[PDB]
Amino acid sequence: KVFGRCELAAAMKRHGLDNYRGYSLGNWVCAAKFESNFNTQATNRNTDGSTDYGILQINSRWWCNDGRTPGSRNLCNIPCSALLSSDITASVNCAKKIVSDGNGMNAWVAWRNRCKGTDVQAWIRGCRL
Ligand SMILES: [Cl-]
Ligand SMILES: [Mn+2]
Ligand SMILES: [Mn+2]
Repeated sequence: KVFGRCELAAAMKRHGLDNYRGYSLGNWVCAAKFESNFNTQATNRNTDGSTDYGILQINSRWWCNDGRTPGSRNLCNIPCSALLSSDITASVNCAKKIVSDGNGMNAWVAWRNRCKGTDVQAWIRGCRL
């Protein structure tokens, strides 16, 4: 599923991401925009042989099992394919673990490089929330 901006904002709010670990909703929308272009089916292979999955591009070395990443830790205890669903619940639940891991949202390279320090409230402007 390719989400609209306000549609995703609303879904992320329903799932408890607004101000989760101090990160306002706009941060999460911005991260999703630049990680996946709001597409739940996005996948991208990394140089280390791992793959990133879904709307928040969650990595198979640490967080999910894709059956082809040796030494995967699977810390979210899910198949990576579950992160490609039109229902964002699994992605959100796993993202909550990731952002709690010590480095906050810096775990998402696109967030650090494209969202951090910007007017992230713009990403939810105009939305009925
Ligand atoms: Cl933080
Ligand atoms: Mn990425
Ligand atoms: Mn990545």
